[PDB]
Amino acid sequence: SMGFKVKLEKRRNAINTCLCIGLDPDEKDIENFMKNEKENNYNNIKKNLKEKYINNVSIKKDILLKAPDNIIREEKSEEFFYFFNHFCFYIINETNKYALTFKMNFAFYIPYGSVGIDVLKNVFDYLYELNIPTILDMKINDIGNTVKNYRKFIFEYLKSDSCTVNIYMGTNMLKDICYDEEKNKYYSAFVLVKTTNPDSAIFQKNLSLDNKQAYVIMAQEALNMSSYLNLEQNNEFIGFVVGANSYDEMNYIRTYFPNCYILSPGIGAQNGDLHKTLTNGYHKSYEKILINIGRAITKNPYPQKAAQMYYDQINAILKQNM
Amino acid sequence: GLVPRGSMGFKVKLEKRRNAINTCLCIGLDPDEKDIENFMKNEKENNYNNIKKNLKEKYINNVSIKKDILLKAPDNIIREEKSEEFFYFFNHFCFYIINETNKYALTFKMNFAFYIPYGSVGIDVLKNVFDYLYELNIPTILDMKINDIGNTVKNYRKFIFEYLKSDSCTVNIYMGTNMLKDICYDEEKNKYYSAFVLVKTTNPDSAIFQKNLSLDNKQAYVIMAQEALNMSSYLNLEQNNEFIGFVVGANSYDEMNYIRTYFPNCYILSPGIGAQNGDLHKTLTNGYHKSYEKILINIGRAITKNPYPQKAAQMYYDQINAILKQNM
Ligand SMILES: Nc1cc(=O)[nH]c(=O)n1[C@@H]1O[C@H](COP(=O)(O)O)[C@@H](O)[C@H]1O
Ligand SMILES: Nc1cc(=O)[nH]c(=O)n1[C@@H]1O[C@H](COP(=O)(O)O)[C@@H](O)[C@H]1O
Repeated sequence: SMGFKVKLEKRRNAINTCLCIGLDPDEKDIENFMKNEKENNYNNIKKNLKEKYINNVSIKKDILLKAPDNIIREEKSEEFFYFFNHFCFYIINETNKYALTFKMNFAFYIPYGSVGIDVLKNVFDYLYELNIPTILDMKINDIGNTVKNYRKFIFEYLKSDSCTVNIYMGTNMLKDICYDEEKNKYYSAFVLVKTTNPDSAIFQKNLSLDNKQAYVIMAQEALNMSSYLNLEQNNEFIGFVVGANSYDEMNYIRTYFPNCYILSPGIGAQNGDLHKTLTNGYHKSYEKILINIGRAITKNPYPQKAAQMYYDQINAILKQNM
Repeated sequence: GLVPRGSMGFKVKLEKRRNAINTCLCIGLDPDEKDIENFMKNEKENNYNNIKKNLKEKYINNVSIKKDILLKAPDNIIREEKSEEFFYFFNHFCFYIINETNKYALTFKMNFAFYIPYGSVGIDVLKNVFDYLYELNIPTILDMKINDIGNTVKNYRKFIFEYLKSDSCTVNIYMGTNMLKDICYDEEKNKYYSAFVLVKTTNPDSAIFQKNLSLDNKQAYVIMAQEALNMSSYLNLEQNNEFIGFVVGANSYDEMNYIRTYFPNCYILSPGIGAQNGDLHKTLTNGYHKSYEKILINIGRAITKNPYPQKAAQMYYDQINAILKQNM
């Protein structure tokens, strides 16, 4: 067990990027994949079937290994499962060489009931086999007794490396998310600090304590809690979600918490500025500034090339900042 | 003037149930791994008397997922459906609690966290639990404290309100109030839904942001409550028989009083009685409304971890009702 701090550093050394690929497939993405595959003689599924680690996923592997034409006539109930899982495998196979991390937003995997949670588990199994660091974006929050269920789901069942957390209820929830006292285990989390929605100022900026805006108070309390838990000693961390349209806050956070880990969504579909974001959030250890791109890759019909462009542009910008 | 189950807004469903059973008890259904294991053990030791009682209830035939398994004889499951054993006993535990306690419940609140830690299997259970409650016509809340950007949260709306057919859910609006437009309203179908936003919570350090943060001498919890109601008005929820309400912990007596004083007709959901030792008399006094569906008192573990959940629920029902009577 490396610990997520170490997993990130080592993969950064191998692939020299901070691109975080977001995998948030929606119903139209899955439908479109099925339709295109049905028309292009299942070219991408056939490619997926040749990859080594498809043989290691834990749920309904023998369904996933069946030929598509046979799924449709013999395992029709499993059609949606099969195409949803294969869409995810396809995106991962096409793009993983460019990704420091993958982030999966739980919301996209739940709305069909159990079936998408089987897909989600298989996606985490597949990434684990590929040794790619993972983030589950679920924005979890509850009282201690309740949130230990999320710890189990995220860190034991999915074996995620990290997750996102909303600490507005308080910053003691992290004791039951990032630490398992009975097992002496430690896990990493990114807490929400400044988000990308257009009205994010209403609580994050307009509330304050002793003339520091709420987002700074929350960031500091999160770090206070990380220190309490001794995460960084155990190769784990609490970091910050700072939107990639929030340049002032990104600048402020990187200046006043010089060595914090930042996860930054909002470039591509939400129109954030890549150059400004990466420059204001820059750190020499650039795994500390994860640039998440979801729909601009997954809704691109040429996702390998989409991911490659972001990888190449991030690397150009990192070079300028170095 | 009569309408079938499912064909009225939550506001009206709550009022109608409150006039039927005359309480504000909300029963929390948060089964943990120990609960499921202990139910399985006890049923195995007693020839499955509670499971056999669940199996005679009419509406068990109306749930969506794996009925072929749920309706099997329990010894059949153990000896020839080994891989379905956990699903079966988990689902039957939930059915058992609902069967034993529903006559006392104004609502049931299911916390999503308890249904996810085993992967997909608990989501099948959760879907059957919501289908069963829908058939019984008992008001539901999915406690999930959802929050995300608009495009992402529509997925939670679909899960909660289409897939589970929940009446309501809990929401954390720290990201912003805009997300309520994509939770409490579906612009494609023109459907409206109800939610309780987090206002003041029961965790011991809840003051760290909810009270410490402020805008011009109003504390965060007050500003969040007001913005949630501003959004409810904008969306016209109450005109469509839905609402945005507030989660205010049972142990937060001063904040409960403030909220009921400054928002006299708001809907409050109050967890923290029983396992978390909140003061029921103070909570109900401070949150009282003559339409007491506007002050839901959630009790989970103190009922579901009792070996006699029907009697534990009756006792809380009677205790609540005695306090309500003092207030009336
Ligand atoms: N967690 C987030 C906090 C945030 O402020 N903005 C945001 O978009 N997210 C999530 O990041 C991803 C943005 O993806 P995309 O806009 O690149 O598709 C989605 O999973 C969002 O729900
Ligand atoms: N949503 C909540 C907000 C809160 O402040 N406290 C709280 O306990 N809850 C939930 O209510 C229930 C409390 O149940 P119990 O303490 O009665 O078992 C659990 O589902 C908690 O996660």
